[PDB]
Amino acid sequence: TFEEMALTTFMITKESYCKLKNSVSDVAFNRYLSLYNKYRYFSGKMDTAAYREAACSQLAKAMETFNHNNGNDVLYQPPTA
Amino acid sequence: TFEEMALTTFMITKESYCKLKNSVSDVAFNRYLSLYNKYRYFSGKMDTAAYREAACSQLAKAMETFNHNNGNDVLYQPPTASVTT
Repeated sequence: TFEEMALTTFMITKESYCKLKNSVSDVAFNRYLSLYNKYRYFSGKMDTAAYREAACSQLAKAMETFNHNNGNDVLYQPPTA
Repeated sequence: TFEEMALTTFMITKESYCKLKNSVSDVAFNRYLSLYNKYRYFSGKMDTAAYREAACSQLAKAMETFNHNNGNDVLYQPPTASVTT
């Protein structure tokens, strides 16, 4: 699933981007995207439940960039493990 | 392009399906798909514009099947023709 992929390190390619997009509703994707700044600039501790959601944001953001900002592949790594 | 790919033989996979769906507007895709029967049971000779459109409907159909039906990596074969000079 998307939440699960968000926690692993892998390459975002046209193929993997695709499967990830198809695995999450567009509504969920945009909500994750909208939480990016909150986690990119999070002060303090992150309970796992928060880290899971922070990872989804990170992934949604990485996907947005791949798609809306270029034509090239990029390695994805979960937030500060 | 989508039109060009419909005239080639290749495997419809999750990745190829993807590049294909992204290369055509949803509207044009549904249009091609709607013409599948017209060309599938077409009686007679066609000009090149019609042949190209027939190939597109065939590709649109193979993609619909891949996505909505089973979703098993399948080979896409453009339509063959008995050409008359």
